[PDB]
Formats: sequence, C-alpha cells, structure tokens
Amino acid sequence: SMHSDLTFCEIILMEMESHDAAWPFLEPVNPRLVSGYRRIIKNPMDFSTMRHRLSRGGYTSSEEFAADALLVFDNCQTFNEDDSEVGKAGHIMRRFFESRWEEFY
Ligand SMILES: C/N=C(\NC)NC1CCN(CC(=O)NCc2ccc3[nH]c(-c4cnnn4C)nc3c2)CC1
Repeated sequence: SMHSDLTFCEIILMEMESHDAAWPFLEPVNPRLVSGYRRIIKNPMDFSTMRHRLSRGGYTSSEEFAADALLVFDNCQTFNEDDSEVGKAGHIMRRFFESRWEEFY
C-alpha cells in the first residue's frame, strides 16, 4: 500500500477532487456520455484511477504520481477546445495542481 512519504500526494489528490473544476476528471471518461474519446486518447487518466493506484502502492514515487496528474491535464488539452467547459476546467486544475506541488517542494 501507499508509503507514508507520499501522504502529501494523497492530500493534493483529495483537494483536487474537491475543487469546483474537478468534475470532468473525477472518473474515467465515460463512453456512455462522451463519444470518440479513446479513439484519440491513448492513455486515459482520471482522479479515481489515481486515488486507487496511490492508495494501493501503485506509485513508488511522487514523480510517478505527478506524471499521472499531468496526463489528466495533457489529455484534456488534446481532446477539448480551450474555450469549452471541460477545456477551461483542465486549465484551472493544472494551475491548482502546480501551485500545490510547488508549495510542498
Ligand atoms: C460539479 N458539477 C458541475 N460544476 C460546474 N457541473 C456539472 C453540471 C452538469 N453537467 C453534467 C455533464 O455534462 N455530465 C457529463 C460528463 C461528465 C464528466 C465528463 N468528463 C468529460 C471529459 C473529460 N475530458 N474530456 N471530456 C469531454 N466530459 C464529461 C461529461 C456538467 C457538470
């Protein structure tokens, strides 16, 4: 399971999930609601997947955790227009994540 040295990542993820702009990213992009996603996006990522990977020992390091966070935001900018609701949310969340990351380090 998660090593205690990564508790700061667990907290950042919890705070991301609680944010106003997190709604598009809480769960895997859902084919019932969004068409054509995996056609474009080779490596989907979302906060629930991250939460499980982190809590069960799937991230050895904070760098691996951060890489998945950035994958959420990179996928969002690949799939969505910048002025779409989801596109705007991705930019908000990237800034929020980077601020919290820099605050710890
Ligand atoms: C906290 N709730 C908010 N606060 C502003 N507003 C909601 C209002 C209702 N309504 C729902 C909606 O639309 N449910 C479909 C859905 C859900 C998750 C998605 N995730 C992506 C996505 C991720 N990456 N690319 N996409 C295209 N599309 C999604 C579509 C919008 C949210």
